Amino acid sequence: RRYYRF
Repeated sequence: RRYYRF
């Protein structure tokens, strides 16, 4: 989402 791969 708003991090790593999300």
